[PDB]
Amino acid sequence: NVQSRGLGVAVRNANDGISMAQTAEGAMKETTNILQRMRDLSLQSANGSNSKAD
Amino acid sequence: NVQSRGLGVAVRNANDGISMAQTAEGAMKETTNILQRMRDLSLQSANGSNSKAD
Repeated sequence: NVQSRGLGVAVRNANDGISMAQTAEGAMKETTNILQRMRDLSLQSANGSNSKAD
Repeated sequence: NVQSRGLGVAVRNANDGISMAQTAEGAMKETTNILQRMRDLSLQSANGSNSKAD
């Protein structure tokens, strides 16, 4: 009975861990997409055609 | 006759001993009922998921 109840809260605890992991993974994509945008536009700026104002 | 009456109060005697045995047992099941509740929520609070306020 102790083990059965302990497992009942154990799956709850791992559900909390899986929820925290995916919520950090949600902010993971927002960061990765922003980083990709900087890299893409850095190549755009690296071209010598545009002037300093651009 | 002495033995017969002595046994008669002896059945009453051991029945009283039985009665206090079950009264203690009645508080026994409730005592372990709280202890199981303590242990289960201690498992719940052992995660890093909850903060200090929880």
